[PDB]
Amino acid sequence: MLTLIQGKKIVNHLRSRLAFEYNGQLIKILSKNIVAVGSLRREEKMLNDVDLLIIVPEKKLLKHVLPNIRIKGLSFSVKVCGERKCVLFIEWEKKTYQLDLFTALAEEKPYAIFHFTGPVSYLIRIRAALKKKNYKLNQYGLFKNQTLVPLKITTEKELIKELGFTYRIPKKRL
Ligand SMILES: Nc1nc2c(ncn2[C@H]2C[C@H](O)[C@@H](COP(=O)(O)OP(=O)(O)OP(=O)(O)O)O2)c(=O)[nH]1
Repeated sequence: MLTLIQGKKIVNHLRSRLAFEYNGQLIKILSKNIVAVGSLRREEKMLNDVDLLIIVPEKKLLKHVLPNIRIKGLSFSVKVCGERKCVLFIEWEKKTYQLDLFTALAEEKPYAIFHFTGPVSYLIRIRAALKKKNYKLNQYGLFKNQTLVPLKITTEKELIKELGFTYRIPKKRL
């Protein structure tokens, strides 16, 4: 559906034109809080939908995006996915596209990004490996023998290094 260029230009527009309403007050939202994730990050020729990870330093402000969310001069629709995932649709220039958005906290920054960074297969492999190491990775933190422990990283590299693994390129899978 979307191409590398399309994704780049639409995301750029999307991020600089996003605004949500909280308590009747309009709060504009840029890429400062939202990071484009998908094949776009993997540097792919063509992808289906553009996904956007919205990382907020406050649980409140994060949930404040839900009451009202809009775009400047654009056609959209609001859908939900699972328990923490969200799905939106956007149309412009007589064209229609799919926009997936996930709500995450500033602490769930490295984890979320690592997840959308390359292929799910790699993640599953890591999750299974940690399971053998008696560790459990989750969107909220790392579980050491049922004991939840927070993260001391912010980078994917730092995350893999902290987890005890190596970082490979998603472009060539795993
Ligand atoms: N597609 C999708 N992605 C999710 C989900 N949960 C985590 N992710 C992971 C799976 C993929 O490895 C990675 C990329 O997800 P995206 O939703 O951003 O879409 P992307 O553009 O990468 O794939 P696409 O071109 O939209 O089909 O994110 C999910 O339930 N569905």
